[PDB]
Amino acid sequence: SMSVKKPKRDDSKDLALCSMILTEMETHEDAWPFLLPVNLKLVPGYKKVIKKPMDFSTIREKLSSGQYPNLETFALDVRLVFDNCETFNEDDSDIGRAGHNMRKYFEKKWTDTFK
Repeated sequence: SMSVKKPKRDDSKDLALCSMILTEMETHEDAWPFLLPVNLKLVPGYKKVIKKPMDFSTIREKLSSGQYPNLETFALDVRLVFDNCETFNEDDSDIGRAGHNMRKYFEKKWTDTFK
């Protein structure tokens, strides 16, 4: 409340640390379905069904240009990538599997880096 603050968590390395995590996601061999925006002209259904498209290259641009106010908003966009993937792809497809693998990979790095 007013003039009553919890002790100040050092957040000065968050930008760099999210960038490293994103680099490791970019270079994973199962990143391929997630590197670029889904082509909304060429993939029937995508535009209407997926209310908020997200991908690594878009996250990378937002990060680099100061569009994440804090590390939670960054984690929300990463998770959105995988939530979208699950909405549109069967679990038993190459892309469905890729999404489950990448989410697991991301969550571990997140905990190890910040929790």
